[PDB]
Amino acid sequence: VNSFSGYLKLTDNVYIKNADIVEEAKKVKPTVVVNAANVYLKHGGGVAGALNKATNNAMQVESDDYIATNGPLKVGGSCVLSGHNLAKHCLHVVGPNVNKGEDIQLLKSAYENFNQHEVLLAPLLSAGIFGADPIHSLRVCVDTVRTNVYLAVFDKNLYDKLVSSFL
Ligand SMILES: OC[C@H](O)[C@H]1CCCN1c1ncnc2[nH]ccc12
Ligand SMILES: [Cl-]
Repeated sequence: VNSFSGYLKLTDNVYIKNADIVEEAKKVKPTVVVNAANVYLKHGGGVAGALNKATNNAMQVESDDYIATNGPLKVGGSCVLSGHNLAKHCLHVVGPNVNKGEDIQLLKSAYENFNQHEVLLAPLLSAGIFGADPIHSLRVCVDTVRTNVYLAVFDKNLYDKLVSSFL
């Protein structure tokens, strides 16, 4: 039993809700919140910009030190950093950005990072300003993640389209 509330159950391990991931993290304080990161951990917009803003830019300061030490992530890769005031940890995961011409096949590799964590609050990878089809992202999530994932979806038309179309 966990403290996530109001989610629709899609499968044995995947749950979905129309929600703002920032406000959800602040309420639940999950062990792991997933960020929709880029390889430079430059948290400008989308989920990343919103999470970072909620940390008063502490996420960005920590991220800049991470990059200075380790260099950029790989597309499809991840790193674990602090969750600041939002969660114990933040798993920064890089899905392919179709608006950069990156390979959508890397979306499965990106979701594989979730399997290293028993429970996660997450967005749909490569959706929104990353330019992939969210219905596709949900399908890859369900077919790749085996740990317990609570998916937040900010928009309502999306969310309703994702639910109604789920196979
Ligand atoms: O709503 C659309 C999608 O879900 C993803 C892609 C674009 C933003 N977005 C978010 N999901 C969840 N929480 C969020 N907070 C702020 C943004 C956000
Ligand atoms: Cl985004």
